[PDB]
Amino acid sequence: TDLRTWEPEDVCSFLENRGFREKKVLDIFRDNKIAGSFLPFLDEDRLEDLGVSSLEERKKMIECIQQLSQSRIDLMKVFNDPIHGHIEFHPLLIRIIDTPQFQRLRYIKQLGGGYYVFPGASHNRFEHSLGVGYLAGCLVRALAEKQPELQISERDILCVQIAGLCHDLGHGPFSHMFDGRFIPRARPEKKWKHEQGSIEMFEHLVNSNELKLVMKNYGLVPEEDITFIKEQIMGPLWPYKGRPATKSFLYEIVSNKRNGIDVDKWDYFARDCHHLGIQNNFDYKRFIKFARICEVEYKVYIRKVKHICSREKEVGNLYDMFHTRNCLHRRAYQHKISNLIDIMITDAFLKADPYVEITGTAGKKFRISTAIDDMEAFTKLTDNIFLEVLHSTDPQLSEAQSILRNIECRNLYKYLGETQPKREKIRKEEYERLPQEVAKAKPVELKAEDFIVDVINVDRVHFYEQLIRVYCKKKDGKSLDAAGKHFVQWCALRDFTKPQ
Ligand SMILES: Nc1nc2c(ncn2[C@H]2C[C@H](O)[C@@H](COP(=O)(O)OP(=O)(O)OP(=O)(O)O)O2)c(=O)[nH]1
Ligand SMILES: [Mg+2]
Repeated sequence: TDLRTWEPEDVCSFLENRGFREKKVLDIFRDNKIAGSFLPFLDEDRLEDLGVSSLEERKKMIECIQQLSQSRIDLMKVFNDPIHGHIEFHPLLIRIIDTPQFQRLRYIKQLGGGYYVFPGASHNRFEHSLGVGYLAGCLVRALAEKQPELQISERDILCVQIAGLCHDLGHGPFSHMFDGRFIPRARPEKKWKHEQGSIEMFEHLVNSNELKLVMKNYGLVPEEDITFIKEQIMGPLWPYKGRPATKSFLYEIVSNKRNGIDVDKWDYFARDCHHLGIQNNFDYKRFIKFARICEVEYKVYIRKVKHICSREKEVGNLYDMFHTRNCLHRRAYQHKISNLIDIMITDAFLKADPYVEITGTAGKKFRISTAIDDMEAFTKLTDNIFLEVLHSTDPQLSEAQSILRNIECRNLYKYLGETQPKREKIRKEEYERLPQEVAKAKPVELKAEDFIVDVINVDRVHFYEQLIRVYCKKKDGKSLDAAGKHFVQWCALRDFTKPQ
């Protein structure tokens, strides 16, 4: 048979009939519910920690496990990715992957409104998350072997991979629109980051599916390692609790907001380049091979830390990466129409928010805007909500539908143009005023609602602006002229660049 089929007692019988007949050791296996599937992932040290103090018995135990048909490599699962080719995942990762909480990422478009501008961009967070997991695994492995002095363990590697998988667990419908346009607009009081949702949903994931025990049986320590995983996704003497300062570099792998060089970016750069039809000058495989940990000292008392570093002559590689970063940002991410569509979807959601019910834990009803407060509600919240509204028979959503029908018939707000501030910038508070200002600025009645102003912010490593787009909702010719010249005058008044 397979070990996969084996209950814990089956493993106990196997162990007995293979010579280990001492009830204490069998009790170990019954107690931790070590079903067969775990066996090929057991260590001498794991057997030590579980509590067999027979320095030779552990060896013979593992020998028995080695003799078996099915090995470690025989219980990996191989995904076929067009970005990364084939991809092996350790079974725990699969257990995490195969949950409602995670599978939900199949139904959230990576580029959100993007798909409605770039028909190639049909890809969702699911496959990108897989990719990030895999890449995380690659870099941590490479550093582990090249420098075994680092004491990087299997455990660490799995935690890094899991952090990888789950960095985007907490995105809402249409990805960045939800956490960047809708929630801030619907819950201005609340500060919310998709990462917050990510760690909350991971906590939910492991608990709804009782993977806490499973993690233990694969050699993780849930209490420590879950905090490690969470910390990697979220962020912050030594602030982190998940790992000692001696293992600091691990935190630079999955999310590195400092210098913007991490495996999340690598995957979605490559992937988005793949689907948009853009050629990506950056070979990450070259990066990982020439990646080494080495110590850095900055004097503030001098501080000494272990950062991830790359050979100095692989600086051209980074020039290639940052071009691609800019290339994507310029052409695709801050695309004037994509963002228009995100704005319209948000606008619809806002008008649908009051009436759409989404049940969470104990069946408490939540609104689209508040589902983020209950993971068991948020688990149900996906892009599909777009179509649910659009197709609803509830007549309270007529307002919301009509906006979505306009998206369908390509009847979008008309784009008056872009502008730049010559100096200074616009206070995050000052935003709500802007549609008023444009409306009120005279060169026809034009309400402040008839305008949207879209403010956009354009935005180290170690070796060994503001854009304003104005859209007008009213789509008739005369109002369009009036609005255009309103915008021009508003630009002139604030001493802004001559519109596009
Ligand atoms: N488990 C899983 N596999 C997926 C998913 N998406 C694509 N795949 C691919 C990867 C697998 O290599 C392929 C087959 O996996 P399955 O567990 O469904 O069946 P398989 O034929 O590998 O039998 P096995 O479980 O290895 O005995 O499906 C997913 O969300 N979950
Ligand atoms: Mg990502």
